[PDB]
Amino acid sequence: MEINIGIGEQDRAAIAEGLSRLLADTYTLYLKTHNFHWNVTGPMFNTLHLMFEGQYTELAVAVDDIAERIRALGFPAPGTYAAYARLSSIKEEEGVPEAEEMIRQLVQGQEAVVRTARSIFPLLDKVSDEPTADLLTQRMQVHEKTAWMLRSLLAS
Amino acid sequence: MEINIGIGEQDRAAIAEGLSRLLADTYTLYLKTHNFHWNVTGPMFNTLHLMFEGQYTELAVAVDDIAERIRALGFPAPGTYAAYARLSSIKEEEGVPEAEEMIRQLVQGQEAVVRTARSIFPLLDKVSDEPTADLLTQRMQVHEKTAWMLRSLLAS
Amino acid sequence: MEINIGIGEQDRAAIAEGLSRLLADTYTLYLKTHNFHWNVTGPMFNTLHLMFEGQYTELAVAVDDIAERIRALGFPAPGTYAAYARLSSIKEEEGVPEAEEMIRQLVQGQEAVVRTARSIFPLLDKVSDEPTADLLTQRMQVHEKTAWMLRSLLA
Amino acid sequence: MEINIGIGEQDRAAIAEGLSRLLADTYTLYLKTHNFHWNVTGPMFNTLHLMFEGQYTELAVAVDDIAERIRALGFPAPGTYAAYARLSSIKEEEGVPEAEEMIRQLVQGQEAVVRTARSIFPLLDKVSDEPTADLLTQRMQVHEKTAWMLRSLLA
Amino acid sequence: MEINIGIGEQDRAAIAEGLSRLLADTYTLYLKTHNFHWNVTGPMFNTLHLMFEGQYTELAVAVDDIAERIRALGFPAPGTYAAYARLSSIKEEEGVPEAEEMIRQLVQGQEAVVRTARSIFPLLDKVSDEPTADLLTQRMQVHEKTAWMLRSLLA
Amino acid sequence: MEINIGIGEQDRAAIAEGLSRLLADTYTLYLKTHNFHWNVTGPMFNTLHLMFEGQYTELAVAVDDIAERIRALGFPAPGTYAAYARLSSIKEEEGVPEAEEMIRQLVQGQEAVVRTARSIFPLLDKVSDEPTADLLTQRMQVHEKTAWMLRSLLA
Amino acid sequence: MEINIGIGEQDRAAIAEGLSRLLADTYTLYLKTHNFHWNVTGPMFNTLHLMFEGQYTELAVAVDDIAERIRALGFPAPGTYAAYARLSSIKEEEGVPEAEEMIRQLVQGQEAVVRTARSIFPLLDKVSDEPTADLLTQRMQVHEKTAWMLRSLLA
Amino acid sequence: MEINIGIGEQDRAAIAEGLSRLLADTYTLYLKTHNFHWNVTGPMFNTLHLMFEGQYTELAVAVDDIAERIRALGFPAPGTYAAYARLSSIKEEEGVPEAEEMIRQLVQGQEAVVRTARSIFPLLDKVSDEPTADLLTQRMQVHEKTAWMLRSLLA
Amino acid sequence: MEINIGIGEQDRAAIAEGLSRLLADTYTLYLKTHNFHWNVTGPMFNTLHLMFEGQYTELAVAVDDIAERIRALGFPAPGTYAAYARLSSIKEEEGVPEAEEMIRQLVQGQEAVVRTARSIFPLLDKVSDEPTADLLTQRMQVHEKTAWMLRSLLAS
Amino acid sequence: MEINIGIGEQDRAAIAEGLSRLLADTYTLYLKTHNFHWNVTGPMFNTLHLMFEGQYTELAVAVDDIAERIRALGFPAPGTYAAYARLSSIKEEEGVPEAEEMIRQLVQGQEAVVRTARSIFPLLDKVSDEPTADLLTQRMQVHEKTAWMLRSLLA
Amino acid sequence: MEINIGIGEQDRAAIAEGLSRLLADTYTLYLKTHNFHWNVTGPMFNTLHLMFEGQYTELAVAVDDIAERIRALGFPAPGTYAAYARLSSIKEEEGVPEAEEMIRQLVQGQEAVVRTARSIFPLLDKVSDEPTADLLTQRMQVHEKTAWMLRSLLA
Amino acid sequence: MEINIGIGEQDRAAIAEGLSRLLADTYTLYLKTHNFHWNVTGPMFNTLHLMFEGQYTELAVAVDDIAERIRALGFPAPGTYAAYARLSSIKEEEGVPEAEEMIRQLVQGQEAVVRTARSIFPLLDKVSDEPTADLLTQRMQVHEKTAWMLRSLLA
Ligand SMILES: [Mn+2]
Ligand SMILES: [Mn+2]
Ligand SMILES: [Mn+2]
Ligand SMILES: [Mn+2]
Ligand SMILES: [Mn+2]
Ligand SMILES: [Mn+2]
Ligand SMILES: [Mn+2]
Ligand SMILES: [Mn+2]
Ligand SMILES: [Mn+2]
Ligand SMILES: [Mn+2]
Ligand SMILES: [Mn+2]
Ligand SMILES: [Mn+2]
Repeated sequence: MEINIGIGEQDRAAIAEGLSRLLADTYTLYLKTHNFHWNVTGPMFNTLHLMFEGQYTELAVAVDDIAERIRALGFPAPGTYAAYARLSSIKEEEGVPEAEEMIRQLVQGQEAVVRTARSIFPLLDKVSDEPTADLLTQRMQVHEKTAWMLRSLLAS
Repeated sequence: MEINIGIGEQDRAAIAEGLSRLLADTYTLYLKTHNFHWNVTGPMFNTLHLMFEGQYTELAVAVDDIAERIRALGFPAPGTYAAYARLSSIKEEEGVPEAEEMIRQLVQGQEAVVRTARSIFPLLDKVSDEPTADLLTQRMQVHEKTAWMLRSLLAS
Repeated sequence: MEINIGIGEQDRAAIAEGLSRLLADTYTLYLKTHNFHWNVTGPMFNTLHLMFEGQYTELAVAVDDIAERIRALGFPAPGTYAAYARLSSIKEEEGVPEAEEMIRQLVQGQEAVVRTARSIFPLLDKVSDEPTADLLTQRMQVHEKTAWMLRSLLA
Repeated sequence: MEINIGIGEQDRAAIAEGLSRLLADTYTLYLKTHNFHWNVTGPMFNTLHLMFEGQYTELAVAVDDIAERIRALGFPAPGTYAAYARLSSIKEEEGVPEAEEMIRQLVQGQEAVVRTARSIFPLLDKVSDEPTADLLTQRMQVHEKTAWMLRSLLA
Repeated sequence: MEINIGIGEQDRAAIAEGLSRLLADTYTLYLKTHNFHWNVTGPMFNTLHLMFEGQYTELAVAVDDIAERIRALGFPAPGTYAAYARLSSIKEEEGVPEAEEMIRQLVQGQEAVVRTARSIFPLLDKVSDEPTADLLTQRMQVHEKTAWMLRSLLA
Repeated sequence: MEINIGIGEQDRAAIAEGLSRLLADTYTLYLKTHNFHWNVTGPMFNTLHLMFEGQYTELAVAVDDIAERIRALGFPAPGTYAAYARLSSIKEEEGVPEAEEMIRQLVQGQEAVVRTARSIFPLLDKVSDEPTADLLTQRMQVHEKTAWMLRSLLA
Repeated sequence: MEINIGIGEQDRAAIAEGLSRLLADTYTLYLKTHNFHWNVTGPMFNTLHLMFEGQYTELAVAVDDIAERIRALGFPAPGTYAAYARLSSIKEEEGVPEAEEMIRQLVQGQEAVVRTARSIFPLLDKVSDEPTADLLTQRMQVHEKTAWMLRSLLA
Repeated sequence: MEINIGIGEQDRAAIAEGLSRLLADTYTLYLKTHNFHWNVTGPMFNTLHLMFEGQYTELAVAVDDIAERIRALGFPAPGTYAAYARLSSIKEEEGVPEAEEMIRQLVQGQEAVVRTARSIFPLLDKVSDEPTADLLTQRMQVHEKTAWMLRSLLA
Repeated sequence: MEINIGIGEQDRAAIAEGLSRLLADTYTLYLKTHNFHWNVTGPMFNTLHLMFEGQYTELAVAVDDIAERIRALGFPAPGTYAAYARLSSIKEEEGVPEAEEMIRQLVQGQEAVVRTARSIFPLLDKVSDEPTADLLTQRMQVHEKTAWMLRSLLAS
Repeated sequence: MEINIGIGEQDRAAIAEGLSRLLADTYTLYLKTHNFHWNVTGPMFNTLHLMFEGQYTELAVAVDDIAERIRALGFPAPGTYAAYARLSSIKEEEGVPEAEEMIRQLVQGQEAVVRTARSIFPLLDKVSDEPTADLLTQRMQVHEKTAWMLRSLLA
Repeated sequence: MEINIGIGEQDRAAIAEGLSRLLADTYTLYLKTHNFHWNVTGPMFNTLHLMFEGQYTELAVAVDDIAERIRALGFPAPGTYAAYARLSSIKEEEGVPEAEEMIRQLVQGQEAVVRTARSIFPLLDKVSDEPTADLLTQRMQVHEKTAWMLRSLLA
Repeated sequence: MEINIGIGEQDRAAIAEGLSRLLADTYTLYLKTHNFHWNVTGPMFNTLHLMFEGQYTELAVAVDDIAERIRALGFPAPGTYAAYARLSSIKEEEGVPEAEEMIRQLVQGQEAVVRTARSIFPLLDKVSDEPTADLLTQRMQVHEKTAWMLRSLLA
């Protein structure tokens, strides 16, 4: 059945392309957070195990909301290692860094996602897509909050 | 007691007029969806009965939220058959269509509400009512997501 | 599939027609109650706002149970403004009455549903349909209780 | 301790006999519904696996409610394969029907129990046993609704 | 405001009177079960302390439902020691019986409520007060069930 | 088994006697509150019906707790219309006052229970019984709270 | 679709056959427990009525789990009076035994399931069906624990 | 660690300054609402006690949400009587006014927070901070809705 | 309508006055703890953010309980910045201290409330206002427990 | 950091010593209640297994609250076999008594702990330690109630 | 701190290696299931969207359990696209297959995890790592059960 | 009543001996963890007070499960300081060590329970006591997981 939601097909394709990078970034940050949840050690173990658990649990929900916005725009949601490797601007950590470096990478991850969200608004303006803009706004809120909580641990 | 929320009375009345049409369209969709929930048959009965139940439940809450924004703006919320028939842009189904045609009508219903929501933004531009804009954006989000779920059923 | 529940076709039809009137009254009362829930003002705002909330919430469940009794009997459940306007015995209010007039209208609404339910028992006796008689009994219980709470506000 | 609930011992024995057949039909339908839940296949697996689970779960409670009404009347509740095979009017399915034949057998199961329940209201009439009449009424409402949901799948 | 629930004023007055006696017997049984919950002793303490708890908990709700049916009919609900002793047909226990005698009195108490309930159905036949008839049926069902559970301890 | 809790038989018996007046006042206030819940009318119906419900709900748990302190002290908990009408200092109301008068009686009822609890303290300040002292404290806290909420309605 | 879970058709068939006996014993025990739950009398009514409720509630879940393991192995799950009566090793009880004999039979029921469970293990080692082995293990744990709680009543 | 969220430091300081006045007005209204909750009296006591309780509970969460947006922007959240008295645009009530005047001041208070929220938007246009805009929008929605509920009490 | 709860006006007023001071210390500690919850940083961010959250949540309920005892005694409960500044004995912190100083101040705050509570008892002994006595006793138990948990963090 | 709760070190060390015996009694009773829960047999198995479970569950919480009041006072909490063995006035039971004797020993235990509670109140008076006085008062309330329920089994 | 759990470093490392492949397969099945949840269309949208939701939700918990078992063995858990792609035996789908093909791949994906689980058991036998054995057993049980439900949709 | 679960009395007694040791190690760890929960200090207070709370809460449930496995085997469960101190292989700590030494001891407690569980397995091979093997497996899984979390804190 044809889609008549007030946005033409190529404009929807462009928004979906942006949301696909956002999904890729969000999912890469999900897996990294999950990874650090399992692997962190040192005297901060209990606090960071729990903190990273709260984060990966939140991100798992965010990946589902982003992917379904893509579907609501009429396009397939990417969901493979190859697609996420290709589309993600966040780099993965292949080793087991010290707790402090883990916190530092996650701060940078939050901020990388904010960057990707900001990059999509020029498009939404010209095309007019308030739901997508509200989605990006919610992700920016969560990641900026999460970044304050993470960097606060590094404060002198 | 005089209302001092930063919007003049005739501008509030224009917004309320717009939200009254959105409320009638949402209410008409609610009862149609409820109707189809009762009356659908065929091998998709269990899945459509449940699916339309989720939708009518969500719309029941949406009708209350839209009505209460009208009240927040200092105007009465319409709430009769005659007001909704007059204000709605969606047509009712008096008979019992096939399940496929139920699904198609509900897809068109989602899209009709999105169009009514959009028609209110030019007003909100000129006037400046962020809460109402957030409400329209939420309804657009729900209806565009529901449209994807409904139209997926028809894919061949 | 054939319907073999011990009630014949014309009989089920006549019961369904009675329940359609009850559904139409119940649904009209639901919307009137929803409407007064939004629009009531005055010093009783908070209690009436909340009380009309409990009522429309209960009525929304009752509409689903009446509708689905109609379906168990083998007939489509009506569900449009036109069908309810034709079938319904409750006069609609297009303005915003004072709080005490809203209460009276709702009392009269409760009693209209009861009057419609009572209107169906003569048929049910003849026909024998204990589930529908029990549905009508449950609705009469609710509407009579709700009528006492409403009219109590007017004393 | 003697039982003085306003119904004599042989009248209670007779109500217990009717309830014992109702219990055997309800229990046979419970096990068949449980069987079909486990064994149904095809594209309707997810929807029927779930639907038959709602039904068999509802029926486990019904068996306990019927059986304890028999106890309330002063009589033992039957509860063996042999007892239920003897009292049941519902035929058993020893194989694995296609999904549609499962839906159809279960519609007829619903209508069988309603038949058994209807057969009992004469007696309860004569001896004015209002609890047992309410129990039969609730079982009929359930099975008639279920039969509509089942048969809707075959339309 | 006028009461127009389809039952004239004199008929409601008489049903209200029946229910007032049902309420007094239910409340009296309520306070006796409560009394025995506190006061039972012996090797059955745990079983009966808990069993009598479930019973008074249930009856507390029963008294509220009965009283509000009276209110729905347009009449004040009695609720003093003096009204209940006058209206009650159950006699209270001023002492502290042995466990077995507590059980026997509670059994008898269940059957006394069932009796007061049956006393009422005649007033309902004339006017088809189905809500009240369902209320009585539910109380009869609860007390007949509880009688079985209590009397079972004496076998 | 002998009760060895560091309070002597006569002293316990004197506490039981005081707690028994507390129970009688609490139970009499419970039933008065219940009564007024059912019977209040007027524009404040919703607020008072709900307010009195919360009050009566809380006292029912309190009667159980007062009564079980008496049993902990080795004595029977009173539980009859006669025994409460004797011990209670709450004048019962046999008719249906105006809502404002219901509120006043209920205020006085809170104060009555506190007056009784206070009367029991001399006895406690000669015997060492911290649990009974804490129970009296909890009741006074609740009834003084309740009295403020009640009297506020009258300002 | 072919089944490739690492066990070949014949072995899956042999394991499903043992699980079918386990299902039958478990289901028969379920019904006998359900039966004794309804039918026990005497001083221990309250305690055995609840104890047998807990057990049959657990066994109803167990029948589902065993049946679905049979489906996971690729075979249909038996589910008729005739099929359980043939496969079961538990003797049914058509009467109403005394409370202690009900306990005694339910003890022996637990031990017959264990016996059946143990008979299946030789087969599983051969093919290393670990999920089936864990299933048997959990049922044995539950039945051994229930046995202890039941026989404790007879010490 | 450097803050790289796409907003410069002085731009963040200006947003934080605006949000610090939003926080001060929100906290001042929280406390005023809490105060009126404790202190209101008259026949509306029950409904305003509860309504003001809904409001202060919601505002308590709002104060935490606003303060943590400030922290997300990299600045300290104000949290003293002196800081809030300096930054607040809302005056406190030091006495105990009549219920109507309490309602009037809470209306004025809702509308004061809306004006403060509105005042911050020009900054967010120029700078680009969508999260803060969404926070402002949610506060505006809550206070405008609450203003309707409150002022409806005065119609 | 009169108040006859076995205590006279002049005595209730004296108790209300002492509970007014308790309310003011409890609120000032409430606000201080909330402040530290938002504002604490360092490697202990997570544990202290969470710990101060539990405390400010508890204290919010205590202020409601103290305030309504005053009301039960027949007097208006104070609730303004100025009323609490005047009546309170806790020193407010206008800055953002290091985490260890935040802990130390919150210990002192616990003890300050206890000190205020002890000072009221004499006045209850005369008239046997047992409810107020039990209220004080409960606050003392919470604050002394909270003080132990706080000071255990400083131990070396 | 220094402790300044209005109670000097010597007085706090004396209270700790008392609470340390109360804790060793409470714990010893906790393990003994726990032990009898596992090991009781006979026809009261179900009722006592469940009664002892409720009791030990309660005692496990009480041990934590006693230990942590000892930390609030500024002293370590004992927590080993040797410490509890040294401090406990509760005699341990190394075999498996019969149910009646288990009931007896647990009644003794409730009363032993009440006795230790009482022994500490003089200190608390001297120094005014109201929190610890309320802890003891709560233990005594629970143990005196529990003893009533246990000894009731022996009547 | 040294790891002394009865298994040496080299053996723990070999098991960790095996569990790393189990993690990779399980995470790959996780993401594919998640993908088919978003992307499936056609008449089965509603049932498959929900079924795949239940599956991916269960696998999210499973990956956490397998990861933490590797950590309990003393080794890092892998957690990157490259590491999972290297270790996984499941082939990713880069397109959007038809619903039936999605079902078919999810069946094979269930069977591939079982295949990997089986391959690990020898290394466990030679050292008596019973917790890892039980983890593998639980995964096989979930996956064989899920394969039955999936393949049933294709009959 | 004889015990017939497939294991001889000599064998069941030997298994109950192994589990008595396990029960003793588990209770000893339980109390030590509970002790450290109360007594730990320093900058890790909040994290370790919480972590040790979760651990003792879990071990308290574990002791009940191990005790009741012994009762399922037909032997009494030990439960006194002297029985546990005799059987326990875990050396207690009578002082208050530094937080890090508390962690290290709790690591060794975990591994000591694992050591005792492993000693028991042979005796279960000879006999096929599957429930007991699974209980040990579960305990091993919990302790080896808790060990990783605890030793992680020391990295
Ligand atoms: Mn989803
Ligand atoms: Mn609403
Ligand atoms: Mn429905
Ligand atoms: Mn039952
Ligand atoms: Mn009521
Ligand atoms: Mn009780
Ligand atoms: Mn199932
Ligand atoms: Mn916060
Ligand atoms: Mn409050
Ligand atoms: Mn603790
Ligand atoms: Mn985890
Ligand atoms: Mn246990």
